[PDB]
Amino acid sequence: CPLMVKVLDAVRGSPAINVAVHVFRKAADDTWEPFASGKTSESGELHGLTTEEEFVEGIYKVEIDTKSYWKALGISPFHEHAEVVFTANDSGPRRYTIAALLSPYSYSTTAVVTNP
Amino acid sequence: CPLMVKVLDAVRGSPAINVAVHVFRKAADDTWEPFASGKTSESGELHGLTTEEEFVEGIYKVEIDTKSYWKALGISPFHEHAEVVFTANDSGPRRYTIAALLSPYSYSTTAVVTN
Amino acid sequence: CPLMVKVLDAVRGSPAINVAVHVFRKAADDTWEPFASGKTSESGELHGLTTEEEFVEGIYKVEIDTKSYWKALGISPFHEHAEVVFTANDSGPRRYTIAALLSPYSYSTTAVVTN
Amino acid sequence: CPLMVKVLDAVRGSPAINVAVHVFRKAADDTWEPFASGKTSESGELHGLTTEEEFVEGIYKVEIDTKSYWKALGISPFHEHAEVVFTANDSGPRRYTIAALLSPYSYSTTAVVTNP
Ligand SMILES: O=S(=O)(O)Oc1cc(O)cc(/C=C/c2ccc(O)cc2)c1
Ligand SMILES: O=S(=O)(O)Oc1cc(O)cc(/C=C/c2ccc(O)cc2)c1
Repeated sequence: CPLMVKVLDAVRGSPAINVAVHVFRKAADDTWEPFASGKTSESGELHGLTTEEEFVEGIYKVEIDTKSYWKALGISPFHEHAEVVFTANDSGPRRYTIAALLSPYSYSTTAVVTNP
Repeated sequence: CPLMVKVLDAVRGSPAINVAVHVFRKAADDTWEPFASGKTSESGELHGLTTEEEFVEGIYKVEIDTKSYWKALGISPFHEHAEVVFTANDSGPRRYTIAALLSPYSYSTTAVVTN
Repeated sequence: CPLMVKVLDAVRGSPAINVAVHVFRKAADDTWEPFASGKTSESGELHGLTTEEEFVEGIYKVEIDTKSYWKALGISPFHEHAEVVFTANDSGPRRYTIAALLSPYSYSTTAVVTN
Repeated sequence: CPLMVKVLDAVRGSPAINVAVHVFRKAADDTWEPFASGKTSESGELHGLTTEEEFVEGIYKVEIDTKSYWKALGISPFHEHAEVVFTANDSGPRRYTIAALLSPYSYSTTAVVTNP
């Protein structure tokens, strides 16, 4: 599992469960091609998005659907989504964890990158 | 001034100076149309992007060119850029400040929406 | 004004208004001596805490009374208060801004140190 | 394990390893009594600080020695340490994860609180 997403809720002090995540990859013609998607589990984690073989070098966008999360909880938030855009695997395969901490009018995202 | 951008540097403990910022508005065909842009000042701020007349309700994207900022400082960063995507609403308060606090592998953004 | 405190609310997307802030200086016996205090203004800021003459090198603690803030808004918070502990140094720039961004179960603090 | 500490480094995009952590508990006479201490592992985690029996109700302070972390890496940071102060177990036993994301002039801390 070379791409994992972890989401926390800063209002409840809990994992952010059932958060939809869509990953895109920049194609040769410079558009955002859909790459993988999923939703966070009861632990606020999303595993199984892709494989080492399919997660080739490229520029990736991880869109975390924060508005859809907050609205399903009946709250009106500020952002449409949190976007995390990065070049991956350009020095060989790595494992990436994208973490996000959510509030209704704010979020903070960090990457943990490890070398198998 | 209905839209301001403030950028801080969490490594140096300073404003983030001369950071390029591009603002886009979502068009009817879901493409991102250029709207306004500039570079942050010595105080890490970018004022004068738009006017109340032009800043109508809709979805906007503020792209902060963090990669160039870190590279100019000789530091290797993670993100291509920081992105802040939000709906402008006339119901709420009138002035939007988008603030971003930058680290090489992490950022933190909030909205301060006031009258 | 060598020391300013700025407090933001990440739930409401606003300055955090009327938040009590207490600043202490570490004494020779390692106790915390009261130094200055106030409440944030309508812009979430607290100015006028000290003077350049009084703000000598040393270790300071800025305590932000976040628990009372959240309770006044009818929200149940995690932390008793937010604490920012740092050394003032004459070598670096002259003006310290301690900023804090508050959520019920989380905060984010940075220092903006300028001339 | 009812009290766990997780620390990340926002400069390196990695766990913050070998970070010293000291936990204190407010005593009846209102001073900070030493309660437990340890240091983060290669995964940036600190387990085994206390037990369910010993982690009674009280006000706790988790001091994360960020200055000692940054200086051991040869960098001069702003804060002395990050302090996380909270009432614990006042509605019965809970499990607490205190997470912190570190930069030289900034940090962000969050709590994840779960009910066994
Ligand atoms: O830089 S200043 O001295 O102007 O002080 C300010 C003024 C201001 O509007 C905002 C801020 C800080 C915002 C901020 C944003 C995200 C975080 O995770 C933490 C803090 C600091
Ligand atoms: O507390 S947990 O059990 O969720 O453990 C984890 C695991 C993990 O990959 C990340 C985190 C915290 C990340 C985090 C991210 C951004 C912030 O501004 C503050 C904290 C916490």
